[PDB]
Order: sequence, then structure tokens, then C-alpha cells
Amino acid sequence: KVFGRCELAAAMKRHGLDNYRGYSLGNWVCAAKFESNFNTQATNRNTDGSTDYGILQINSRWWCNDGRTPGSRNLCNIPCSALLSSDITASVNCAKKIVSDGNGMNAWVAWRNRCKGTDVQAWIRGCRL
Ligand SMILES: */C(S)=N\c1ccc(-c2c3ccc(=O)cc-3oc3cc(O)ccc23)c(C(=O)O)c1
Repeated sequence: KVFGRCELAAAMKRHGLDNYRGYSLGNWVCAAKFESNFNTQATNRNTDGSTDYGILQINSRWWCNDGRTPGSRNLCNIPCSALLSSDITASVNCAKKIVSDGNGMNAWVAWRNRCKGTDVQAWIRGCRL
């Protein structure tokens, strides 16, 4: 599913990311924009041989199992395919574990490089929430 911006903002709010770990909703929306362009089905093979899955590009070496990443820990206890669903629940639940891991949203390089410190509230502006 490719979400529009305000549609994803409302889904992420409904799923409890607004202010999760202190990160306002616009941070999550901005991160999803730059990780996946709001496409739940996005997959990308990483240089380390792992693959990133879903709207927040969650990684098969640490977080989900894809059966093809040597060393996998599957700390979210889910198949990586679950992160591609039109239902964002599994992505949200695993993202909540990731952002709790110690470095906050810096676990997403794209958030650090493109969202952190910017006017992230712009990503929610205008939306009925
Ligand atoms: C896309 S645009 N927006 C969108 C579409 C569908 C859902 C969503 C649900 C929304 C509210 C609920 O109470 C329950 C939902 O269950 C869903 C189940 C599946 O399989 C897929 C989508 C569901 C959302 C959303 O989760 O907020 C958003």
C-alpha cells in the first residue's frame, strides 16, 4: 500500500507513535517518507547482505527473520514479510522496540540525516488527526 502523507500520519497516530519515546508524530512520518516513500512494500538489499523491509525499512539482521541473512537475531520475533503488509501494526510494533534500543530514532540513518532537527511538524500540518 502507498499511503498519502496525512493518511499515514493518522494511521501512525492511531497506532500510538505520536510522542512514543518522546518523538512527535512528524518525526515518524518524515522517517517513513525518506525510508520508503510511504510504500509498505518497499524492500532494499543492504551492503552488509541484510535487507530492509516496509514503511520504516526495518532490517533482517537484527529485527525480523527473512531466512537469508546469516546472523539473524529476529529481535521483533516476526517474519520480515509481516513488515510489508497494508496493515502497519507489525512495522509499528517493531519500530517501538527499535526506538527503545538506546539511540532513539538515530537507529534510522535517514531520520538522522534528513529529519532530525528539521521542522518535522510540517509533515503533519493540515492533516485531520
Ligand atoms: C490507508 S490510506 N489507511 C489505513 C487503512 C486501513 C487501516 C487499518 C485499520 C484502521 C482502523 C482500525 O480500527 C483497524 C484497522 O485494521 C486494519 C487491518 C488491516 O489488515 C489493514 C489495515 C487496517 C489503517 C490503520 O491501521 O490505521 C490505515
